[PDB]
Amino acid sequence: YKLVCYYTSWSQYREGDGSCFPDALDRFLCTHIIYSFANISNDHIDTWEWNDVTLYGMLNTLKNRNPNLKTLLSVGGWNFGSQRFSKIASNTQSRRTFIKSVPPFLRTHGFDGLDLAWLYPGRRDKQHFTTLIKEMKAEFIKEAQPGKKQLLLSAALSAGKVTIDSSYDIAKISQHLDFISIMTYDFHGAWRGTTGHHSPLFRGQEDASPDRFSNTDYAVGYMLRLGAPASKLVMGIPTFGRSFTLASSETGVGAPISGPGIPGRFTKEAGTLAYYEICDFLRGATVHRILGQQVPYATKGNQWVGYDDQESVKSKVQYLKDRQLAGAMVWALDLDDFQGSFCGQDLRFPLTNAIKDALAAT
Ligand SMILES: CC(=O)N[C@@H]1[C@@H](O)[C@H](O[C@@H]2O[C@H](CO)[C@@H](O[C@@H]3O[C@H](CO)[C@@H](O[C@@H]4O[C@H](CO)[C@@H](O[C@@H]5O[C@H](CO)[C@@H](O[C@@H]6O[C@H](CO)[C@@H](O)[C@H](O)[C@H]6NC(C)=O)[C@H](O)[C@H]5NC(C)=O)[C@H](O)[C@H]4NC(C)=O)[C@H](O)[C@H]3NC(C)=O)[C@H](O)[C@H]2NC(C)=O)[C@@H](CO)O[C@H]1O
Ligand SMILES: *[C@@H]1O[C@H](CO)[C@@H](O[C@H]2O[C@H](CO)[C@@H](O)[C@H](O)[C@H]2NC(C)=O)[C@H](O)[C@H]1NC(C)=O
Repeated sequence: YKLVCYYTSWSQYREGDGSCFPDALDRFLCTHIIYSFANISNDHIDTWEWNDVTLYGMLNTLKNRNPNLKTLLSVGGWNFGSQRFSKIASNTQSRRTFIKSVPPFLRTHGFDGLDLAWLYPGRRDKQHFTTLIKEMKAEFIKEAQPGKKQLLLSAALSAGKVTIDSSYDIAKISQHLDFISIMTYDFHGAWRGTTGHHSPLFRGQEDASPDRFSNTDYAVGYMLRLGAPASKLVMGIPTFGRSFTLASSETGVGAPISGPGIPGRFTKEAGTLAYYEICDFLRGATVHRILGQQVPYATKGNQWVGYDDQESVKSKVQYLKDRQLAGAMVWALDLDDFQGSFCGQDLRFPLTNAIKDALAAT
């Protein structure tokens, strides 16, 4: 199986023990590590953080004791916005310049391939997205033309049906991508007014669900139905949780909320908590497994958070294995307990290791 793990350039900036640098990554944990994110300047792929070059190096060194470990540079990302990509992918000159700039940049910097994270092609961008993926792949095949190990091409795709219908021609792009990472988390926005798990495996209680597609099973099944080979499908498993501030004494699923949860000490972003912040939260908290969704949530005082733990990610791995998918994608390594100092044992990367062990298991 594949175990594609994301590392974010901005985690280095986290306070104290939150600070994560590539050399803190276990070179043996994943089969692929994706560095996020690279920028696009003047239609060329470029660096983003002042010291990316230093960090790309730390990351790639990890390949020294581990020859078959693969690294990729992801371009795009949520904040990057879809505007820049569109303007590039629709203009024929911009597309060629961008495409042409990539192989040399990855070779110059030691990367094994490119990950596209265009979030998200508009309804008007569907075709352009397919064209971008097609030509980019041509260029890679053309670059390895002699005897090079061909560069890899992947794309992180939305797990949202609406988005999937307006943005992607799944059958076409699957022909050119080495693998697709479906982003199966971030399903329950706070705008809803109630508690809900952002990454449930299944729909669960029929009348306690908004719709039938804001869950992993549906996203997976749907991509399969749309023509994505199972062998090329990597399933997203989050290592962070989505939090809410409760509005009453009710603490179950669908409980009224007043807004996103209180910001975590290290990630400092309302509505979000890294697994290691969750572990701290769990002390004095009460945990509940959601019967129909196979995932837990925790509540304490006026706070509620839906996340994944050792038990739930193993179930998710069990699920992908049964569907015969290519493996799992993890967002994100720096959100897991990379220190191994916040949760139970002194084990580093508890969630990702659980995923790894499960993918190899029995
Ligand atoms: C069913 C359906 O369709 N539902 C919709 C749903 O999809 C939508 O929600 C969105 O979903 C997508 C998945 O499809 C999410 O994106 C993917 O998933 C992860 C996890 O969410 C994304 O991770 C976030 O990525 C952004 C950057 O792209 C991160 O932003 C960072 O924020 C920090 C702090 O705020 C910044 O740090 C600063 O850095 C500077 C220098 O770098 C430093 O000097 C500062 O000191 C430092 N601190 C501060 C505070 O300034 C950092 O710069 C910035 N990064 C960048 C490059 O801008 C954010 O923190 C990540 N969050 C998590 C969690 O890790 C990721 O982008 C993407 N993964 C991949 C592979 O592409 C998307 O995030 C999510 N949106 C939300 C709510 O976050 C929703 C909402 O639209 O709609 C539904 O309909
Ligand atoms: C990513 O690339 C863009 C250009 O494509 C960079 O440009 C932005 O920032 C510049 C410096 O402050 C501004 O002068 C530009 O106007 C602005 N974008 C435009 C319209 O060109 C951007 O800095 C790069 N991102 C980072 C942080 O490296």
